[PDB]
Amino acid sequence: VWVVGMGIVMSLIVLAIVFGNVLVITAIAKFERLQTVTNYFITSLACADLVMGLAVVPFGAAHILMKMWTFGNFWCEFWTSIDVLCVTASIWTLCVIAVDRYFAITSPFKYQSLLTKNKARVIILMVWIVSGLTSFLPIQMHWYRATHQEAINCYAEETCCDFFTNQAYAIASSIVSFYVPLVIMVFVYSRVFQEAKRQLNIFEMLRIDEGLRLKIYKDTEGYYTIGIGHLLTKSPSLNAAKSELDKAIGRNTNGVITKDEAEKLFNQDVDAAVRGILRNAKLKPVYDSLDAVRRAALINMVFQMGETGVAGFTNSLRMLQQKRWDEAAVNLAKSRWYNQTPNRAKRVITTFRTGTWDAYKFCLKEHKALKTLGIIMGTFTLCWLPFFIVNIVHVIQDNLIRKEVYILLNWIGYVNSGFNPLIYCRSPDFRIAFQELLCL
Ligand SMILES: CC(C)CCC[C@@H](C)[C@H]1CC[C@H]2[C@@H]3CC=C4C[C@@H](O)CC[C@]4(C)[C@H]3CC[C@]12C
Ligand SMILES: C=CCc1ccccc1OC[C@@H](O)CNC(C)C
Repeated sequence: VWVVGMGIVMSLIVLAIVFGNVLVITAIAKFERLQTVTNYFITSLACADLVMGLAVVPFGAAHILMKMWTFGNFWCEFWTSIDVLCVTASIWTLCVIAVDRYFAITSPFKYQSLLTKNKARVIILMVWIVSGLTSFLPIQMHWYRATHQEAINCYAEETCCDFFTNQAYAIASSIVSFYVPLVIMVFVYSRVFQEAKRQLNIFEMLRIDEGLRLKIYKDTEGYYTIGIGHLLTKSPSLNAAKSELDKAIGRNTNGVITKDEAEKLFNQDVDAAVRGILRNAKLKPVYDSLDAVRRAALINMVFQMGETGVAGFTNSLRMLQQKRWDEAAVNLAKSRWYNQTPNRAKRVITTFRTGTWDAYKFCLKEHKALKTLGIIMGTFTLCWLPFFIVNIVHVIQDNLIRKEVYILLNWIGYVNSGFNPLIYCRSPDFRIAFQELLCL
């Protein structure tokens, strides 16, 4: 009766992997906005999962339920070679993603890959050619084969497909195929998360706090705004707001502006906020006493409220100058501004308290993209590392291997081929593609 329940659960795992990855591949294959360098590697990853879901996981399920191998010794060696290829290719692709994200964040381009689609295609094809060679040749040439009697009996028997390996292979294949790219991926992507946080500036901080709209909108007070929190007029007239817009840009806008035009106004307003601080006798000394991070928090306040407005916080500024952060924070919380925009205020106040970008952590869309890619990496590790740790331990220790524990932990890694599509539901671009392909 256990076999029935086990059979259903296993069928749904197969179905969840297949449609899940087919959906992801179809989304990148058809939607123009999703044909990026990062998404080409995501396709390489989704292919390995689809291959795992169609050629590995179904035959694995059959081996458990029938308690025997009914496909012969040739498909057994081939099946094992494909499985290892899928794991090796999946982790090497995740390592490439990490290295590519590093080179991007360390470049002036910041979020765009330095690789071209042609180069990325070659990188992907080289990963599969190398992973194919490292995974098929030691299995086909029988370099993996153990010398103990129980293994030889399993090799000769056409109804035995128990992955018996010699200690050397179980160490060599594990290091080259998994541990080496994992160590590099974890070490490199921790630096990408570091650079994203360290390279956070006032412009990024304000694009988070104010947002971006190329259409005229009303703020909390009700004043007409455009771009990144650029107030057009205090007048309650759309024509009055459109006139000030046409005058500022220097063309017939009709209430709509370009991304290039939005950045133009933004660089002007930020520049005006910094200029205003230096001409203000009450803000200029506070600006000098502050560090790089806390200067942005003061520029942020002058951007939102204005030179005169911020200069009104005589008590708060005094303690910012005296470097008494926690004390300044209470007086900043005890204000009209904190009540008006509490989410934005809390962030700026935390910046003044901590002196770090911790409040603006993964708030930018480009930063959320790094988090999404970081989740994909982290899950793969949590799913495969227990199998690989218990694998390398039962090589040195020799005992406590079991079949029950080995297959179970291998299936923890198998279930991962169905998780990646669910994690892509974080990206709005993928979400928009999925609902279109599913007609919702
Ligand atoms: C089991 C073995 C024999 C089959 C392996 C499947 C191979 C053919 C698949 C898996 C991953 C695939 C790649 C995934 C990513 C891309 C990006 C896309 O923009 C062009 C094609 C390209 C470069 C694919 C080519 C074919 C590919 C290398
Ligand atoms: C020899 C250790 C296992 C191994 C090493 C390197 C790369 C992949 C590896 O194995 C992944 C497993 O999914 C294999 N599963 C068997 C075929 C049931």
